[PDB]
Amino acid sequence: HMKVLVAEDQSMLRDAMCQLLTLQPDVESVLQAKNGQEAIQLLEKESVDIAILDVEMPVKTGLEVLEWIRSEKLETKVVVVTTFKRAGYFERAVKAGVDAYVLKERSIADLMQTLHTVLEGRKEYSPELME
Amino acid sequence: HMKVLVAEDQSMLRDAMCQLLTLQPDVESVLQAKNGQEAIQLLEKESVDIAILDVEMPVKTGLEVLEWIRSEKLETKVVVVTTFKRAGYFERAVKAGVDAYVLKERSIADLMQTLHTVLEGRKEYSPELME
Ligand code: BEF
Ligand code: BEF
Ligand SMILES: [Mg+2]
Ligand SMILES: [Mg+2]
Repeated sequence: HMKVLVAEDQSMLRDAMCQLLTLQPDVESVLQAKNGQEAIQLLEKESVDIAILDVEMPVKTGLEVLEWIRSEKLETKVVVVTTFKRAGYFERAVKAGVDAYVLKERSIADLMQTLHTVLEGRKEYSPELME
Repeated sequence: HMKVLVAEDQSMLRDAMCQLLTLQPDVESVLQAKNGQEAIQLLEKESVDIAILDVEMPVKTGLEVLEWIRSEKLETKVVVVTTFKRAGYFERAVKAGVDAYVLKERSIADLMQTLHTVLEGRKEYSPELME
């Protein structure tokens, strides 16, 4: 039933993530975006329950996408996934009411749990970044 | 089922919280402490699945009890419940790996849901304090 959008600029990771998401029993479909611009374009057109957003992407970052979602009052759940432990990225995401913030140090099983958590109206913040 | 400890120095609130908790079908027992020192004495004697801790109490604050629990590595989830939005309190709790941090502006139903969240191995922080 889950309609998922994955915005990630590294083709190999995006592809791998999306393939594994598609094999999940509760996942209906997975939209792909290579940057923040394609991400917003898809959110302007398609039904999306949850967006998994990389931070550092060309054209528009995942944080910009999150802010757009908030400014437009979309109810999309947003999970930021990033390699970066930069405090400013986290602070900016929290100010923008992100639902979850996950480092790419986490596993795919970890990510899956996170998705379930936010679908249930809960939040999850990288322990490393709460710090 | 769940063995709960409530440390809260306001008698009426502590009494009321504990009665409602005891009425929960999945609650086995509720221990009461009126200050931080009593809470530690009880934790040195009985097993507790979740400790619900007020911050400002006599002798030792709930933040000190939380740090004590963590230093003893007890298998005890800790939910801090407080009137106060002080950033220092919240920062101290997070550094000690608090499981949930809940303002007394929340409802008993909110608190109940929080108890299940931490037992499910997840965390919950007051939106106000995340800022
Ligand atoms: F490039 Be992402 F932020 F990992
Ligand atoms: F006194 Be408690 F911290 F509400
Ligand atoms: Mg990137
Ligand atoms: Mg008090």
